[PDB]
Amino acid sequence: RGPRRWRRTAAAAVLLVQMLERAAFFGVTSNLVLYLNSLNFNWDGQQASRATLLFLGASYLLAPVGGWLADVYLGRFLTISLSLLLYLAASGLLLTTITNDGRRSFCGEMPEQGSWSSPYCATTLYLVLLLLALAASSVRSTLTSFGADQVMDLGRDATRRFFNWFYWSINLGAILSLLVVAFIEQNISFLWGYSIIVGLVGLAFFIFLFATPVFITKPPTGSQVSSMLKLAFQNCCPCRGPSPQEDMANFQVLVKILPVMVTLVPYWMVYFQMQSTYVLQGLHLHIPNIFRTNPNSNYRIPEAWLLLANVAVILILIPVKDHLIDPLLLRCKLLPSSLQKMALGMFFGFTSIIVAGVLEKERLQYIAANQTVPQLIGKDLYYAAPLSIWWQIPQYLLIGVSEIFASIPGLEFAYSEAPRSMQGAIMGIFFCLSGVGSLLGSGLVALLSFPGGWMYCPKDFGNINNCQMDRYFFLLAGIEAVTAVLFLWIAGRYERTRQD
Repeated sequence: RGPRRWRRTAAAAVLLVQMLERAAFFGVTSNLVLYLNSLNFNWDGQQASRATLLFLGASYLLAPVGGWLADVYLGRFLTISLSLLLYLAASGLLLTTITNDGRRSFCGEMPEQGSWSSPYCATTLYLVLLLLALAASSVRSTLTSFGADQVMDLGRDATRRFFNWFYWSINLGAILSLLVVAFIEQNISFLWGYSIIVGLVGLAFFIFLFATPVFITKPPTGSQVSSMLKLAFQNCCPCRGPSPQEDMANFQVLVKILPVMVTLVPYWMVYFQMQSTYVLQGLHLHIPNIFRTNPNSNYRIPEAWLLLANVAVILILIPVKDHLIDPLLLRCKLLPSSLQKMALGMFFGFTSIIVAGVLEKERLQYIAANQTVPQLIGKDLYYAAPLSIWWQIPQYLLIGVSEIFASIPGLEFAYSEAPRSMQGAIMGIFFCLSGVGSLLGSGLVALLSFPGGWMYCPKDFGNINNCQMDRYFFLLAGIEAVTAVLFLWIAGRYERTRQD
C-alpha cells in the first residue's frame, strides 16, 4: 500500500503547506500598510503604499530568480527548505521589530519627506520585506513544481485535478488568513497577529520536514542561465553540465513558451488592476454593518473582508466547476484546447468588466441625485451611494469564473509544455510576467493620476465621487479585448508550431 500512501500523503502535504504559506503571505500583505502607518514607525501613507507595491513587485520578480537558483543546482526539496527557513527568519525578525526591545536594538532609535528615508527604521524594514518576498516567491514556485512532480505520470487528468484543488487550497488559506489575522491585527495588538503568522510558518516548515520520507525528488538538472542567454544571443546576434543538444532543445522550448506568457502579461495586468478597482468600488457602497454602528467594541471593519468575499466567491466555484464542467465537457466531446479555455476566461473577464462599468455608471448617476451617505471602514471615512454591495456579487462571480478558467489552464499549460528541467524555471517566469503586468498596470494608473486625468480627485481625500472611473472600466474592457485577440493569434501560432 506504500505507493498510494506516499502519493496521496505527499499531495495532501504539499496542498497543506501551500495553504499555510499563502495564508501567512495574505495575513502579512493585508495589513502591512496599517502596520507601517502605526504609532511605532510613524511612516507616511504614501511611503506605506510604495512599500507594499514594491513588496509585491519584488516578490513576483524574484520568483523566477528563486526558481532558477533552485533548478540549477539547489534542488527543489532543499530550495523549499531554505526558502521556508528564510521566511520563518524574516517573520520572526519582524515580530521582534514589533517589540520595543528588538525595535530599539536592531535599527537605532526613534528620530528626534520622500525617498530621503525619513521614515524610522527604513533600511532594516526594506531588507526584511525584500527577503520575505524572495522567500515567499521561492516557496510558491518550487512548491508548485514539487506538487506537480508528485501528481506526475500517475495521471494527467489527475494533474489538472491537482492544480484545481491547489488553487482551492490557496483560496481556503487566503480566506482563513484574511478573516482571522486581519480581525486580530486591527482589533487586538499586531503582536498576536504576527505571532500566529510566524507560528503557522513554523508549523508548515515542520510539516514539510516531517514529509521528507514521503516526498520524492529527482537529481539536479543543469543548463545555467549563462549558457541560456549565450545561445539566445548566438541565435539572435548579427555581426554586432548537459549536452549542447539539450541546451538547444531547452532554448527552442523557451522560444515556444515565451510568446504565450508575453501575451498573458496584459491579461494579468488587467486582472490585478480590475481586482484593485473592484475593491475600491465596493469600498464606496453601502457595506452591511456589524454591531459597531460607527456613530461618527469590535469596531474598525478590517478593510479586507471585501477581498475575503472575493476569495470566497472564487473558492465556492472551483469544486462545483470541476465536478460538473469537466465530466460534462469530456462526455460532450466539444472539449477545447487549453488556449481556448484561456480565451473563454478572457471573454468572461470582458463580460465582468462590462457589467462593472454599467454598475459604476448606475452608481455615479445615483450620486448625481446627491443621495450621499457616510460610512467608515478602517481609519478612513468614505461617502457612499444608496446602492448595495450585493450588486457586486454577480460581477464578482463572473470575474471569479474568468480568473479560474484562465489560471488553472494557465499553470497547467505552463508545467505540461515545459521540459522536465525547465518546469520551475518557466513557472517562475510566468509569475515574473504576471508581476510585470501588475506593475505596468500600477504605472498606468499613476499616469492616469496626472492632472486632467480620468482619476484626478485629490480634494476628495481619496474617494471616487468626483473621479470618473467608468471611462477607466471601458478602457480596461477594450485592453482586455485587444489582449484576447492577440492571445487567439498567439494560440493559433502555438498550435501551428505544435503540429510542426
